[PDB]
Amino acid sequence: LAENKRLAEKNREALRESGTVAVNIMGAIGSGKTLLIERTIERIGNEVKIGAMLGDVVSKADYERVRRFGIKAEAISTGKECHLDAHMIYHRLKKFSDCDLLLIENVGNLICPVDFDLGENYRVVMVSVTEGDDVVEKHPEIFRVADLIVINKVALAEAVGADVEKMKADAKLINPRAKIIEMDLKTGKGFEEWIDFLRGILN
Amino acid sequence: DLLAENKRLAEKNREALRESGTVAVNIMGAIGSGKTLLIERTIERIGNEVKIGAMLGDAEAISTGKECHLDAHMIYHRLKKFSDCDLLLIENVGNLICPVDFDLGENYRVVMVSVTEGDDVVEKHPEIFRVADLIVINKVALAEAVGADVEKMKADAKLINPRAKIIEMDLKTGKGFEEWIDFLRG
Ligand SMILES: [Cl-]
Repeated sequence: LAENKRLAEKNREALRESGTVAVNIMGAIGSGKTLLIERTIERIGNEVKIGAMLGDVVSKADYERVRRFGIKAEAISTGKECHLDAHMIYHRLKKFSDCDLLLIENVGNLICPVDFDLGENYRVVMVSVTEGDDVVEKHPEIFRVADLIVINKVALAEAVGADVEKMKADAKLINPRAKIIEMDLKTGKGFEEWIDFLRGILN
Repeated sequence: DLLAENKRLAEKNREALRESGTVAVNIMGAIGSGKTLLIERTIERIGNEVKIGAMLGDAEAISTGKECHLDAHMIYHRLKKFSDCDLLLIENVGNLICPVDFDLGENYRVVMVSVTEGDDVVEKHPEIFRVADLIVINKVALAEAVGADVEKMKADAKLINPRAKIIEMDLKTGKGFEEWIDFLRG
């Protein structure tokens, strides 16, 4: 962790020098990190210069979709690690020095990323209701580090037997300071709130 | 899933171990929990009655490379060397988080925690303490001199992991070090 902390500080300073705001977006595979990133690019990509670093394996169609908006994007090679670390992006940040907002998609995992500072400005932790409504209480460590917690695909809550209000309450008990958004991209629920949070951090 | 390959090598590991009669122990705990010391004093005690192989994530050292945990693949390469061992003692990285997801193919899981890590270390790390078969609270004799509520640690562990066995241990006094043997023995 010592070498990570060192590179993490360098990533943070470099991000400060360029005025780029970086968001470490964590969550299990299927939590919907990629779609949220695309939808974001689609909504404010014209007003705001966005970079994307994708640390989950992304399909070809999704790579086309993100790159289609002329947005700078790239797969992060994570090799054998169950999480990103400051070293993985240390040499990549320069290519993104011209972005106002750098969206960093972490590995699909709710455990390993806890202890790794990437040098980011904000941490988001995404969870889908399809993961079970005890997923927050099962993973206190990761939910504690979040500045914003996204409970996702809520319009499927009933269908899957998941209790959204319990997920919200467990999140708040574990992390009293974090903003919490209940989100369903299909129905647009929570999206404006998400965008508003991004505008807040860029201004 | 992303652990698909780890699961594959874990089964393969779980086979080689069984067919060789070798029993493996995943030993987890913080960077100072005292895993190395327990292993030494384990070999010093019953290292004459049974053959003990040792792999250090922190007898041979395992290079974890860029990872924060051991994975089944690191074990798999070196398993042949220990096919003629009664007991295999695997010392995982000094880390209470990463090792949670990673089956190594082992028979038993132990998590060691020093009282010098705080009396809420247990409650802060439910995920790992939940996979333990045995939990070792170590250096207990320093609990008072450091202001750590040992009874709290236990309650937290029992809440999170009822079926797990718990031992209070201090090697400066060989406290609990004997029931640790009673455990291995079985
Ligand atoms: Cl790793």
